[PDB]
Amino acid sequence: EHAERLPYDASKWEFPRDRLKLGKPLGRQVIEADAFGIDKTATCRTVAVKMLKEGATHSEHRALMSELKILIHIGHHLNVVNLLGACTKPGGPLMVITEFCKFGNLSTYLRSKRNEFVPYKVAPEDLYKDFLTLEHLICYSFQVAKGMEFLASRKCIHRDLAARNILLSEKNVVKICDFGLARLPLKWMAPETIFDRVYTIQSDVWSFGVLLWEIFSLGASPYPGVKIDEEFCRRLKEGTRMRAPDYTTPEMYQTMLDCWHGEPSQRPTFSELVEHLGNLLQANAQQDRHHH
Ligand SMILES: COc1cc(Nc2ncnc(-c3cccnc3Nc3ccccc3)n2)cc(OC)c1OC
Repeated sequence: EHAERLPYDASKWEFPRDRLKLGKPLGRQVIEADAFGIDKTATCRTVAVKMLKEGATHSEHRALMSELKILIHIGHHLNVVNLLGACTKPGGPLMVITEFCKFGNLSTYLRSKRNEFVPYKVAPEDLYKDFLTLEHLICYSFQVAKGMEFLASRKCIHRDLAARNILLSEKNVVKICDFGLARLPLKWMAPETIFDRVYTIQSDVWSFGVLLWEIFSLGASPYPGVKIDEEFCRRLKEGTRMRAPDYTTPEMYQTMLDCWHGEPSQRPTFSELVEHLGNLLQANAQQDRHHH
């Protein structure tokens, strides 16, 4: 522990405070902001900033610094919300700067497309402008799997993998968020975790399965109308699983069931999920041949 005390390479991460223009809050305290020359992708770009509340306790200060160090340790990957810089030197508050995902969380976004989805578009395709398709959904799944494969390879156990924690950027790029931290979460927890309290990469795979259900239900709430009590936990341990979501393919539902294997060691690995989802994305394209 005590990650906040790890060596910090200022030459690589320190960012000038006045090269940052704070904007409106995104949550709490995360703030949207404009950065000037933080990377070689453009002169100006929007970013997300986690700022240490003023009058914060020493403990809270250590927590935020620890988060920064953990982000640095983990490293970069296209499918995770990446660290861009930090303001740690005297003269102002501690700030951690990350990439900004313009479209918010995936669950909310998918729910907004309930009446704007078709498995495959048909010509004239303009009748389905901006609609989601099976390709989009499988692609989102594929991306998160790749992001988790990377996190798992860095020995990072997410613990709260859910659609609400997947953010959408431009060009349908999705990123996993809240992975370097210090309602009804039980609906995403593996049986061993509910009863034994220990999180592992394998319990993250179980959560990934629920996330897939969320994606192919277009943002629906897991276990529709079910009371999440002891009876639920008991039935889950016994083998009860959700039925297929409305927009799933047969292969995707089986993959959901595979991720929900009662035995942790029998669930697929994220690397296996990456290979499989990639294969399904490729096979789905083979179904859309009007323009071949
Ligand atoms: C549509 O507008 C929204 C945009 C975002 N984007 C975003 N982009 C980057 N990082 C975070 C982010 C959000 C919450 C917590 N952390 C982060 N990123 C972060 C991680 C580590 C260190 C600092 C920031 N969020 C999130 C929203 O809500 C989820 C949201 O709806 C209001």
